[PDB]
Amino acid sequence: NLYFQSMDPTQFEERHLKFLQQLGKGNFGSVEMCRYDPLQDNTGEVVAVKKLQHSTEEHLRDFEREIEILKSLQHDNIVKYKGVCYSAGRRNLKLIMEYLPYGSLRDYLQKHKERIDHIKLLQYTSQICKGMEYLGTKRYIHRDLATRNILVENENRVKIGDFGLTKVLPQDKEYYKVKEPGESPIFWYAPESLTESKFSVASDVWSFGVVLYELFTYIEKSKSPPAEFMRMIGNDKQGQMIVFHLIELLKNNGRLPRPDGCPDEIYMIMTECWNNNVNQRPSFRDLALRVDQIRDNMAG
Ligand SMILES: C[C@H](Nc1cc(-c2cnn(C)c2)cc(Nc2cnccn2)n1)c1ccc(F)cc1
Repeated sequence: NLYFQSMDPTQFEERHLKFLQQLGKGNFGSVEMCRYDPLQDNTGEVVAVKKLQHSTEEHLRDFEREIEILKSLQHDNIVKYKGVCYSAGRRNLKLIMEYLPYGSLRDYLQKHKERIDHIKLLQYTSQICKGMEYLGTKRYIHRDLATRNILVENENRVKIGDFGLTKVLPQDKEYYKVKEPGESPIFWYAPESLTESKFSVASDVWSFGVVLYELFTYIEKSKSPPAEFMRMIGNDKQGQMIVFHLIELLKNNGRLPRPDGCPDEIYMIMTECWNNNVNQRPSFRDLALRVDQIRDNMAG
């Protein structure tokens, strides 16, 4: 009560944060490109600014937690936190980050195939794994690992880009049980997340297996995880029937197919991530080493 937590409300003053572009509407969030020009000279750093879409009390509280999570992370493959802008005369909150100029990995794969080959896909795979190793050291569970939530800095570097669903493990448990779910990315969820709302490092590994699938499908039309799972379950199914069939399919070893052109060894990594036995999934450290060994064992 007596002394409120630190903040730094002068680092990004709203009057000096200049709009450049709308980047996208995620899920209950909106991201802008802005320039922070404290000298009012038309210069300054370009930044990304994440804002809420629906400013309810619950969302503002969750957003503060998300900001604290991102501020606690410093790693080459995690988007860089810069600060907060307490706009509307210090009656609102906006998250300030570095700006990564190629956008989401999902869109980059679809729009920039001219500059993507398997070597790059393996580099991105390795980088995502390393970002996730780092999250695990903080006991953070991402819960939404998907190419749409990874950002592309340049042809040689990706970073995990959004943390809107990330949770902190309890001190005494190796999973977080989510007890008020919002919208759920079911086609990236491990079976125990679908059936028990349990999220862990191991369920992030399951989702990483879906990310790896995404990379090698080159986000081809009809090849996305939702499209392929719906083809397998039945395209006409709606509502909860989708979830019932997805669970039954996964529990009995139904899986996304090997993408066209995907090496057998890379599909093997996918299938090992997609183990119904949580403890038998590889760690992110195992995966980073294996991927980097594959890369390093190539000629040259
Ligand atoms: C919604 C936002 N969309 C978006 C689009 C583009 C873009 C499009 N086209 N081009 C040439 C660039 C750039 C950025 N950059 C950012 C965003 N947040 C922080 C740092 N950088 N974000 C986003 C996407 C994925 C993700 F994981 C986090 C945010």
